Amino acid sequence: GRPANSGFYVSGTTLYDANGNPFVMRGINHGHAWYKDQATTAIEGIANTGANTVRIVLSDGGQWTKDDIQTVRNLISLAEDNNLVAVLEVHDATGYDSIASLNRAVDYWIEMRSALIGKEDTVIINIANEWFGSWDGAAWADGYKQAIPRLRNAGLNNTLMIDAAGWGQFPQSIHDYGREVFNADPQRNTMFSIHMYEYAGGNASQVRTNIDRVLNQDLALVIGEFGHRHTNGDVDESTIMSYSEQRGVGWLAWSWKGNGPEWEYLDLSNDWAGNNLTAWGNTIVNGPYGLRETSKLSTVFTPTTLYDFEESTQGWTGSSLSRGPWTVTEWSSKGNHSLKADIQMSSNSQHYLHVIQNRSLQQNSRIQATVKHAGMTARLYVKTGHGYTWYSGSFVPINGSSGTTLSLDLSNVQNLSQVREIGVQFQSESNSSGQTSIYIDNVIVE
Ligand SMILES: [Ca+2]
Ligand SMILES: [Cl-]
Ligand SMILES: [Cl-]
Ligand code: NA
Ligand code: NA
Repeated sequence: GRPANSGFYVSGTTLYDANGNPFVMRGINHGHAWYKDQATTAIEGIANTGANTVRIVLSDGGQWTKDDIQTVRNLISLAEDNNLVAVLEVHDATGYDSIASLNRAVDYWIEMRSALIGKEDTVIINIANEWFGSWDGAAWADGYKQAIPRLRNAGLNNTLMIDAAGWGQFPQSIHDYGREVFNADPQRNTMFSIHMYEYAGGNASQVRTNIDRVLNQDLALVIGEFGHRHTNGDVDESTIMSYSEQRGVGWLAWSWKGNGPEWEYLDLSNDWAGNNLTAWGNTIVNGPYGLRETSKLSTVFTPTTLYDFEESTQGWTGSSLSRGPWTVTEWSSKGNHSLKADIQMSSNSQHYLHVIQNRSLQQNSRIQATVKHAGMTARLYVKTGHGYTWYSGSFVPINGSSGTTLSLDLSNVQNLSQVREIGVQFQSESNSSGQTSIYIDNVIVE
């Protein structure tokens, strides 16, 4: 932020991969330009988190050491070899209003075109990180209206990504002029990015409205950068992650490692290898709506009852659901109600029903729940600690005629006093397809 003192294509609000399958970015930003020797270690580390995309910081020589074409080719290779989509971006014009800085970035992409042309199915070009620091939508648009044509004229066919003005925190620029910028692309293959920090994502209302204001212009969107907090305030990362999942919006967390003292709290990993994630890193990778739960690789590469649901859904949510969850009387194992959700099955597809809530299950030694579907397998799980550490039983077969009781032994679970989430992971079989419903009832601990 500013000082404290045949390939990808866009269709409406959806970004599609080369196979015609929607692609929802779930990834991490890596500050390559400042730490060039960490390329292999960092990208492999990021791949291990389950991320499906890595945004790579490049320098065109304006402020740091220019990344030459061999470096660009190597970075793309590392991403590809690890099944990661690469969003490349030039960082030297960050916060600048000058057309000169933007033109230098454009000249850079043109110079490196031989490493980008032919990589349309795996590489997306983010023209310039946070170009135009002022909050002026018209001036911002004028810059890109001249830049986009230049890029296309040079032969670049990659999907282009455009950062909003105001250091990325002025999404109104996209709502007001995004369509004009998009129409400046003869290939109509441009998407937009918001950097949600303390101004653009300060609270739940801002996160939702800012995302809606870009999408309602029928433009594809990604939260290119976001954190759990920033220079002048808190950032609602929880809503960014939950709402982005609801609306199919991509996101990329900032950043793997290497932030300066003023922003060191934004490092996702303590080590370059990624063997020791920070709390922020665990929120992104292992937390609710995180990488482990929602990231899908581009297809180009591939005794007390806690919940009875008798009066409400009791705070439960889920992911990879078509509709729901709802509390219904259609089926139940205890009382007259159960939690129900609809899902679309696909080969080995995974679906979730979970209650995100801090609580203590200390003293408890077991947790179980009864589930069923309208083949499938399922397992009960819990997450504990600041690291959202996962603990689950083994996947067991469930059926559609009656309920199957799932169980998890808590005797060996650490930090039970710090439970963060409780849920059931449903997994379709290899030859499973079609619509069905999943249910859960009588969640009890002893
Ligand atoms: Ca019940
Ligand atoms: Cl919309
Ligand atoms: Cl939606
Ligand atoms: Na930034
Ligand atoms: Na926060």
